[PDB]
Amino acid sequence: MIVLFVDFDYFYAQVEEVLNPSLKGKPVVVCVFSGRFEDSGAVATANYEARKFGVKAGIPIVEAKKILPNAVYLPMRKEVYQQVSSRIMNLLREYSEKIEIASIDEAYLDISDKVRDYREAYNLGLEIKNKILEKEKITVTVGISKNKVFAKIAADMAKPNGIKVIDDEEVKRLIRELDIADVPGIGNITAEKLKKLGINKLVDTLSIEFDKLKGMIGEAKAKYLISLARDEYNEPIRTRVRKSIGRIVTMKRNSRNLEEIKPYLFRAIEESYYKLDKRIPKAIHVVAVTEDLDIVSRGRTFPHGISKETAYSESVKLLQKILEEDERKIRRIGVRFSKFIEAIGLDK
DNA sequence: GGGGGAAGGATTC
DNA sequence: TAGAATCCTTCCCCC
Ligand SMILES: Nc1ncnc2c1ncn2[C@H]1CC[C@@H](COP(=O)(O)OP(=O)(O)OP(=O)(O)O)O1
Ligand SMILES: [Ca+2]
Ligand SMILES: [Ca+2]
Repeated sequence: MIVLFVDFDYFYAQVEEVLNPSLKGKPVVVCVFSGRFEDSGAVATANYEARKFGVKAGIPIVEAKKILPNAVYLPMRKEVYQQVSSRIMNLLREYSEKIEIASIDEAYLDISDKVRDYREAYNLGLEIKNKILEKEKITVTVGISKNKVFAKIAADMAKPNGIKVIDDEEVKRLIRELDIADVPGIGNITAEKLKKLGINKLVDTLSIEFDKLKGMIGEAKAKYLISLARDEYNEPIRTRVRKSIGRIVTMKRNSRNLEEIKPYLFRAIEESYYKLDKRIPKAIHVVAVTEDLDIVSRGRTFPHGISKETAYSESVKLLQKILEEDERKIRRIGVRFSKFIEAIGLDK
């Protein structure tokens, strides 16, 4: 198998640059303004000019401005980025029918039927980069290898505006030398659980007792890492199906008052129904974010689709259930719909 | 901030 | 070698 992974560079900020070329060269910071107070909210993403100085996805807007007070701060326009994204994804389908859209700015292509070696792979990766730049004026990074995991790793090492092949030999090298923290699916919590077991590299997973590894990180991640370390990871390129659609809104103040919470919960419903488009959910979950930023969830599955009116009445009953079973104050409130009428995937 | 999947407990066959 | 499928909420990751 030969996988070609495409990752659009600093995507949201780059789209803003395309729509407003005067922004080119300047630090651009795309933000999610929460509405609590002035510049409350977080950075969604920043271009490389901003990131260079430490302004990155996840930091408070307040903190970003301390670092770069003169950067351009823009509100996230997801609808806009989604349309640009859709156009680029359509362009990629012209290079392979075996395509996996992993997110708004990431897609895997199985080009095993298209190319014979990694030299032609690299060439095809150049063609794709060139095509996206000419049609949309978007630069991307291409990662190429024998599977999805290493194709992603290649892109991670080569971004931005890059292209990298990790051949069979380099795959073996990385198994020995790559910090296991840099493997997709291993976040800070898993990395620390692993380090306490003495696993720092993929190769280390093969010598540790399996039940020790499993007990610590779960059977799934254990098997996953071992399959990688054995150079036997194979996961096919498959069409991802949206399984849930929702919205969580931040309230003006923390609250356990049903009447004060209701309007926010109802706005989340309205937005969520808009997003659903033609999808009809059979399941609804109310999701509360507590004052200490914990997450509490209660849901219901119906043997039928949920009308907006049923969503309204059920959501209150579910929020009442949360209020009863958790004494903490609620900071954010929202709703998530799933179990869509009519096929495989499409719900949870 | 949205959203997917696995962990782990409970249920039921 | 081994309860195991399934449903539910929490946990963890990532984009
Ligand atoms: N707190 C948050 N709020 C909203 N969206 C967030 C977020 N944290 C992350 N995201 C989302 C929004 C953007 C994305 C950030 O992840 P990458 O850095 O992988 O994507 P890109 O921006 O293209 O940078 P490049 O790929 O060139 O490194 O995740
Ligand atoms: Ca990207
Ligand atoms: Ca990591």
